[PDB]
Amino acid sequence: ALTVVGDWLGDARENDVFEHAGARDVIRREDFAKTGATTMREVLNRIPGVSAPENNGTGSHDLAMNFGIRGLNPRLASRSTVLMDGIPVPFAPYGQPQLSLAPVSLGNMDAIDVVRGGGAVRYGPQSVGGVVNFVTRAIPQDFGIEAGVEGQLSPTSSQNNPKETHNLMVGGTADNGFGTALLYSGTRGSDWREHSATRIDDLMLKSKYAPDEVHTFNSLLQYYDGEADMPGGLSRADYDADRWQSTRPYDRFWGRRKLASLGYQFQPDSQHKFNIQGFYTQTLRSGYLEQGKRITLSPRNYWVRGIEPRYSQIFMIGPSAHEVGVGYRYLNESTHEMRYYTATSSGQLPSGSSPYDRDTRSGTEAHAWYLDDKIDIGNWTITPGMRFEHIESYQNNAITGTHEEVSYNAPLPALNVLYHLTDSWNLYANTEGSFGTVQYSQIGKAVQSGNVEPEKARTWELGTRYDDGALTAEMGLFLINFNNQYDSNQTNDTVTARGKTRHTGLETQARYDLGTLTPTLDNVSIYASYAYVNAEIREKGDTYGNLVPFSPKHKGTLGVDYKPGNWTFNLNSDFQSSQFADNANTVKESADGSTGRIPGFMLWGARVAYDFGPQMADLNLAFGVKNIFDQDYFIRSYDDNNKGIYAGQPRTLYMQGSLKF
Repeated sequence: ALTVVGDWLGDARENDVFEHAGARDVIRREDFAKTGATTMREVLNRIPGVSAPENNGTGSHDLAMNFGIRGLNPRLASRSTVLMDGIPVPFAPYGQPQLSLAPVSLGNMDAIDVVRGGGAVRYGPQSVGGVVNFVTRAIPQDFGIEAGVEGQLSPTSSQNNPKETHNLMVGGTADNGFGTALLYSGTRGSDWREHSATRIDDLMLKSKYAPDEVHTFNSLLQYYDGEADMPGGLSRADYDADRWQSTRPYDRFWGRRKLASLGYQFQPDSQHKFNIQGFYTQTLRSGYLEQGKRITLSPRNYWVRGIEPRYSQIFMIGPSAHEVGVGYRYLNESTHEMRYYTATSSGQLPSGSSPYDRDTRSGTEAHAWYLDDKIDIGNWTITPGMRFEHIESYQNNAITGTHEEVSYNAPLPALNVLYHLTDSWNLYANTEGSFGTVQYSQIGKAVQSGNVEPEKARTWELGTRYDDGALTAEMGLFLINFNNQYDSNQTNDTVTARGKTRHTGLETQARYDLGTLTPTLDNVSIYASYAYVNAEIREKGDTYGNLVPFSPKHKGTLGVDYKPGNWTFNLNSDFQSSQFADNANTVKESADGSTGRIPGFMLWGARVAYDFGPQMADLNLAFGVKNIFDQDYFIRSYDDNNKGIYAGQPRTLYMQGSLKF
């Protein structure tokens, strides 16, 4: 019959994932709770090839997001394209993609779509680490209400405040076709570290209007507001004395985000689909930070506006089917950063009336177009594609009086192939171009060195996906060569130095219904995920041949789910090998705990849950434990002011409860 797929990202349709010509994994809301995940990182870590470290460094709190794909720097998740319903998550997607503030909450999501490969044509910038899309909860067809909550506590920690997460969903669609849903997610509390008190409020208003089967309008309004004290790292001496404490009393973070998104879809028939999405985000992220003999306050304001028209249509050319997709996005961002200060020796935090030694304004105007053709011929599905981006960014320093500008392009050609061995078995291969922008913080270096070219990456993937129903499995290999990185891999960064890293490995995961063997194991499912990742520094210099910091060569999960009747029993293990903290790959630990080998570890967790049924409105209850054996482990922050050792999550107890009307 030929139906146009169009947006394969969207709400992560099971079919689009299975047919995805490249590494892609989706964890749906239904599976979030099995490990007591309440944050993005916890679900993200369950995906092979993804590393989302515990809070640390500048992102030493829950409002930030830390994750790296395939050994890419996880600090503030700046190496992947982060989106929510296809909308840019960063307050400065291009100029400063560091998610010191990440206005997204797991509670408002129906799924987390991690597209490690095959997404560099339609999504960007910072596409080297693929695309990570947070799919928000779908609007119910007929009015329904859903509420859930999870509380956590680390008994062995000195930190007695629990961490509490709340989510509320109220929605439904009317006969006239107007649908709407209020999505609320909230976090209150502290984790296992002292000085981690957190408040997050994520309110979204989602609307859909389908007055017929051709016109469809959708809107997303969001108000995200949060604040959090930042634990920071400890020196080895302080860590040995008490690993829960914080020696960074002034470090605090807060930010808010206002988001308005408006979309329209025109689909006259099943062969043509037009979509136009518009959005505007206002962001304020500020924080107190102890820096040497001074305490600083860094208010940073961002404004982002974008409009993205897209069009898709399927047709035939001989025996092969062709689905052409074209898109364009105009994105504009404006920023204002200031740093107020006071002497740490003084007895006060900086304020708007304190002196300031930084007053800069930055902005970017980015134009991006993409074209791809999905060709179905026989058991094949070949999709060549190209993305091109023209970016203009500037940074005006009101104190030095300087104005810096950079203008550059990013041509990203791609090719992905899918082969259907059987109705339940696919093979894929692909290669694509991805890039990293010249960040505002790097413009000074960029213009001074005399080179303004973007950070370029070329990726290669080979894989397979299987699903006979009782068994789903996948395995893929990947190769990434990331060059011209403004952040060098040398111990001493110079204006001319440029980072270069190679990322190779294998990613695999499987799930098997042990029941399809012996009824003795009915409702028993076993699963595992594993990724071998070799991220190496290929930048000529003092660190050539060293391993990229914060990249475990081995990382994965294994678990078993047992669901007899209305019960659910989950057992899971998380493991990863050692990692380095600095480009020098210093084995010996520094006294300040900021550098030195970081041990690998294997954690175990379990959970018991019960679903009560239709009457007292699908009440679901669960109790679980993270890090059952209280395996001690830690991570380090190397370069930030609150660098040092960060105790890993100790044994943690949690409870979950949800209601559906």
